[PDB]
Amino acid sequence: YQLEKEPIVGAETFYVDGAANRETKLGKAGYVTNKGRQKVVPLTNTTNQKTELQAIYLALQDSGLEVNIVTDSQYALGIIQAQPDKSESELVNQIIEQLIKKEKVYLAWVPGNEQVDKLVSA
Amino acid sequence: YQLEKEPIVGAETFYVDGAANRETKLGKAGYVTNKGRQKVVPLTNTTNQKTELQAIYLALQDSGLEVNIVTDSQYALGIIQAQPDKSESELVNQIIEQLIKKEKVYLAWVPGGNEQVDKLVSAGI
Repeated sequence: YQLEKEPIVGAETFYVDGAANRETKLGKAGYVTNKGRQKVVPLTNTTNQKTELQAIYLALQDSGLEVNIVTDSQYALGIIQAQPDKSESELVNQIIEQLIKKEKVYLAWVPGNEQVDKLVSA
Repeated sequence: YQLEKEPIVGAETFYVDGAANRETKLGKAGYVTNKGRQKVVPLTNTTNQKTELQAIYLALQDSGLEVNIVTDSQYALGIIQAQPDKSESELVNQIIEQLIKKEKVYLAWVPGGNEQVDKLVSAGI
């Protein structure tokens, strides 16, 4: 897989996000696209970091051969930009699988996303 | 397929809904379930009825061998209660395939969570 170097114009954009409870250990992973498409999946005994991976997997599954995805997660960006072969992470190997089956994917990090944010922090 | 007659204990209840712009033929379909799972899909060239039948389908697809669905569509209630074999609509045929796959499914009609879901399908129509 290759990552695009600039946005795909016309492709649907997913503002993926994810949150978890330190104490309850529960979370939400979801998204929101510029087409008004949406999704929230409550998670059990997870971590922020995994919710954010969860986020990015959701959007990879729901999307279309050419996609643009927007996280605020540095942790997920690094993994993906490294382009692993395989990982000991199951969730990761999954994403990895999803990226290989796409024609064009563009991912971007960012500090809209507040939309998905209110959403995930239930 | 056979419809249960009471809400199934232990199964997640899906509050399904759909809505379309009568002029633009723009619509949304989706659900909100008691476990906080949600979904909204943007639809093209559709009616209030196709939107509603789509909401059900989505629910059927995202749930598991046992499901409680609660709709406000009498339209969808009656096709589904009829226990059709086959129908002239693709959509419907897909719904059926799902119903058949399910272990247990209770479908109810209402005219709470159903409001959360309204607002969501309703935003942009």
